[PDB]
Amino acid sequence: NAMLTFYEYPKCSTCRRAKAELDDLAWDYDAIDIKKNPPAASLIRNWLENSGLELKKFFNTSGQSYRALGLKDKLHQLSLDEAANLLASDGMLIKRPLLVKEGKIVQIGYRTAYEDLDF
Ligand code: NA
Repeated sequence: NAMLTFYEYPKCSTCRRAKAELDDLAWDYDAIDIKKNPPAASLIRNWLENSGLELKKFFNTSGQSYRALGLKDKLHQLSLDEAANLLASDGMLIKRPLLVKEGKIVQIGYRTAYEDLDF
């Protein structure tokens, strides 16, 4: 089982770019469909608590689920247990792609090349 877990979705242009880079680097990874098999709530909670990243960075703010639910108004009210439950309940709510190493979040989205992580 690969040290790297790559969460993606078919209709996701950034995911396709990121996966192409993983292939070019020949890094071992396990690709998981974030809608069919989202990360567990306990795992998401650990990221929310320990990554140092702000809560909103974990949400797919350009997606329908986020808009339809008005999370814009609600996010500042959520506890991290509440947010982890929410995210775990609908993979379409979660920012993608995600790159995870041995259970630890190492990159959300694809603003910078994975090679910079220097694994
Ligand atoms: Na990523």
